[PDB]
Amino acid sequence: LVHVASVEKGRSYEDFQKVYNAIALKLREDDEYDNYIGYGPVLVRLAWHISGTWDKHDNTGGSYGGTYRFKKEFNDPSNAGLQNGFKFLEPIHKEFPWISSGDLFSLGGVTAVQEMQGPKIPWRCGRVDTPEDTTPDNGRLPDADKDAGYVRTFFQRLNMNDREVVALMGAHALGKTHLKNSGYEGPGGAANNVFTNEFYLNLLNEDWKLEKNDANNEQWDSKSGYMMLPTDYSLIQDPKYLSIVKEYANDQDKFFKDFSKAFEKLLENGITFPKDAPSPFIFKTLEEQGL
Ligand code: HEM
Repeated sequence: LVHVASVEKGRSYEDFQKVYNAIALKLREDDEYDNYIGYGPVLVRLAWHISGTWDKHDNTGGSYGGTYRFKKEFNDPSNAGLQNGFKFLEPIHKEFPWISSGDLFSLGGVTAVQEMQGPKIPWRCGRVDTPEDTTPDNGRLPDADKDAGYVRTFFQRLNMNDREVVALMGAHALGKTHLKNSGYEGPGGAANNVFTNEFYLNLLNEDWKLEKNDANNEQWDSKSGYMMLPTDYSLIQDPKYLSIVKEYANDQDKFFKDFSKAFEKLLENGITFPKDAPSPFIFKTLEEQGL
């Protein structure tokens, strides 16, 4: 199975910048969502979940086909809560019907990271919607109740190595767990709608207590009111992961650089870009445009 990127016919950088801008303007407007967190975090999670179904062995799943629009994937228990992100993007898709679903969902995540003062993430167009029978079965996204070995094995299916895994997980500074979605409750830190290296600082510096939550699942809770999933906490239990956590806690700029690469890689897994395709786009923030 090969998925060749095909640029939406007649579109160029400036067209996609307009879509970016619409997402960013709506992010600015809808600031009350989820007790004033806004939609940034859920859009990042959406972009990751539409990408994280990829299987490197047969090129099934991944962002290319936009298959989250189909009920089997939309209703995956692992995706509970992401419907909020999909509903946010609906008026954007109405305004720009020419964009593919996979391009829109992935672009929502790039837009969110940048508008939350995160790193620039280069982004490529050309994902093409595929039919309902190409939707991956449920069960391809990761469990939270597991250890470092599970995390490492899981992410190898996505061709992610240790540095990429640790960098990607820093997105857990954003937003929060919600008991009704996932059976976990609480934020990873204080700055949960501005992109920073707080996740790593908190892993290393907080006084964590293992507890059961109200859904009877184990999570690690701090005196400050923060939480870590067992899979988050595993990054300071495994010696290889711990070394990289310390690196990112000490150097936010290095984290930003590594996250940007890893996140682009995640969003592009499964896609073959013709050697003549446009170079990756780097979108201007609203602030950079005076908008
Ligand atoms: C071992 C891998 C991972 C596991 C087990 C995991 C698990 C979870 C869980 C259980 C939630 C809470 C969902 C809810 O209750 O609403 C969550 C939220 C979130 N995840 Fe992950 N995740 C993983 C990796 C990632 C990656 C790679 C990213 C993106 C780079 C990511 C981004 C996010 C974001 C931004 C939220 C906050 C969503 C919100 O506030 O609505 N996660 N994750």
